[PDB]
Amino acid sequence: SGFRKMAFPSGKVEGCMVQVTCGTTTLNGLWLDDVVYCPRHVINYEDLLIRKSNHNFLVQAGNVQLRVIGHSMQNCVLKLKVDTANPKTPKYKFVRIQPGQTFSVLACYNGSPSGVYQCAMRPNFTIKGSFLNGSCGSVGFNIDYDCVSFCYMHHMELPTGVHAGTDLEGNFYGPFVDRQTAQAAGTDTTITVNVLAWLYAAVINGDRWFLNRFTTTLNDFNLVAMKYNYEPLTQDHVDILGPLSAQTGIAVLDMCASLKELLQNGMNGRTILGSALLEDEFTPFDVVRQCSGVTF
Amino acid sequence: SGFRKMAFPSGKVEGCMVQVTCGTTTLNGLWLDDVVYCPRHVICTSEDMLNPNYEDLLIRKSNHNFLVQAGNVQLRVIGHSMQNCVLKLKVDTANPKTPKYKFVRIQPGQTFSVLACYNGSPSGVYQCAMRPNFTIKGSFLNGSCGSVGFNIDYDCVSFCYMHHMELPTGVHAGTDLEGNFYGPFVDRQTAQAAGTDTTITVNVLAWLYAAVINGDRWFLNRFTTTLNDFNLVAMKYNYEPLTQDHVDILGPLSAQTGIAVLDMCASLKELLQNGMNGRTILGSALLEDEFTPFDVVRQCSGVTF
Ligand SMILES: CNC(=O)CN1Cc2ccc(Cl)cc2[C@H](C(=O)Nc2cncc3cc(F)ccc23)C1
Ligand SMILES: CNC(=O)CN1Cc2ccc(Cl)cc2[C@H](C(=O)Nc2cncc3cc(F)ccc23)C1
Ligand SMILES: [Cl-]
Repeated sequence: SGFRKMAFPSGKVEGCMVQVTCGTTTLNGLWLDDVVYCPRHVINYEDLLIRKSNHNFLVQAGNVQLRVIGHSMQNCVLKLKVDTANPKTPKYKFVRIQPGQTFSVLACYNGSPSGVYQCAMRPNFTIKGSFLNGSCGSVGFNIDYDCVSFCYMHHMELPTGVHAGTDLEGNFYGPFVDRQTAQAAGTDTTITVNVLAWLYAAVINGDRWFLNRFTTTLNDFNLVAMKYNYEPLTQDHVDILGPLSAQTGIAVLDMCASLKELLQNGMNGRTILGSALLEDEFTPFDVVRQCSGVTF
Repeated sequence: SGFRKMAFPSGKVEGCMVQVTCGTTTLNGLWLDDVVYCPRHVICTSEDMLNPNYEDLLIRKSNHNFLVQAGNVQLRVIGHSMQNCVLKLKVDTANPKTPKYKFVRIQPGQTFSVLACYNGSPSGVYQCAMRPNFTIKGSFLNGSCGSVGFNIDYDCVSFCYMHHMELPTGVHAGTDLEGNFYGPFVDRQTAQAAGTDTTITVNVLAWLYAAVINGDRWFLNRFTTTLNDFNLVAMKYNYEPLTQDHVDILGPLSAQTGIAVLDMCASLKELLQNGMNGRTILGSALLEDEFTPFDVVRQCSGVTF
């Protein structure tokens, strides 16, 4: 029993974190094999990079200085070829995630991991992280059995306090750019498929006060979702919620009619899984995993 | 900016997790140097749990009855002893991944990270607090027994909790790494129930200071309170009494934000009276009590917004 915001064990990622210094700027890098990946803003980026030599980049792994033997840029990521392969390199992939998907973040400062938390890629492509100055280069990941799927690298904080970054190939999530200019997060929406998954988790944990005898249609429900700034629910989302629907005996449109009543009436002084708000940062897969015991 | 429930990086603890099997029971163990620490109820059957005599069950065991597995390698048990509710298995190999560590017993209100494990394999990490009623609101399934709670301030891991059981309300009970339970609980299947829980007042105040640091002041008021009057009101909402120790501990946060502890106590009094009125504090519609004053100083910036 119990339902917590759970991150993946971070150990496989801790062994890849390094400190990258270029002049006055110091941030984090990801050391995989003989390459260190870090935000290119550590340095017209091609014109600024052409003036740099390998020895201008100081890379530190624990108390050992790594020697940079080459450098190149791939989109908004700087790739530093080093003289030593990381012996702690895990099995890995670089994956680009979609809004609504969740991941773990290992927040780092000076190449030293300080904390781990779970978060989701918002529909507006920002993340509500917890980062201070020096956190740039911190990474987001998921674990699939023994393989680490790197999906995010931290680059910046927007004026509202939310965060923006890229996949490990340097492509930003969202209409953001890596430079000081007027940038703002778009109007955010609630991840509907995730709220439904969390209502199923509550039912599994013995919280059923919100269940009712009613059902609805995808058309009728999506009109309600549009009214309350909720993301549209698709047939794909309904199909993905299938296993949870069969485990609890509550049809997805049946659970949608419960969410509709929660949206139109509120919680009436009650809580669901210790929360007075409808949680949208647990995917259907996160719920199935936390209520089964999948290990890494 | 931002405020998240943050756990410590778990890597130093992952390298210590092993699987301990005794007959039909399989649970988790903590391998530090040449010793594996695990709940003593691994020697029990389900029948034994009603009124177990652990000394009588353990005397019938030999070293080779305990199967310890570290990854794909079987460790050889060369000795065993019981210390309170913990079984200590002497093994033939020291853990090369043993970090710098201490065993610390924590007080209610203190927070820690939990690395939930099954079959000696870590599945997840989350942050939680020792409730005033000595239980933890964890997320554990069958096979999680032996999972540990820890803090990693600086480079040393301070082990503070080992998971033993789930109470009928869904909350969890366990021990320090010396086998002493937190709470009036026993590793026996008897009528056991968590006492009435209360809110950790010093933690809610710390979290209100974190909101001020991050830029939010809507909840503040022009009033102050005496410490005793604050406690008379807070007790009515099931809040823990706030002591002079708690006020002293909140000193640094009070000086950083310029808001006296008793003035922050007046905002909390008002918040309890009025509710939030459709507003949130650090993305929450409830008053959070699982961030200590130390956690706030650690996570938040030194410059107030
Ligand atoms: C709010 N930041 C600023 O005014 C200065 N910034 C300008 C800037 C511009 C483009 C890019 Cl790609 C990065 C940056 C830098 C930046 O976003 N770094 C930070 C990242 N994450 C949390 C951060 C919390 C902070 F308190 C400060 C700075 C953070 C630095
Ligand atoms: C709820 N418990 C049971 O049905 C059986 N239990 C009885 C019992 C009694 C005393 C002691 Cl010290 C240990 C145990 C065992 C126990 O609590 N282990 C579990 C631990 N944590 C979460 C657990 C979730 C579960 F769903 C099952 C089992 C968990 C086994
Ligand atoms: Cl303590």
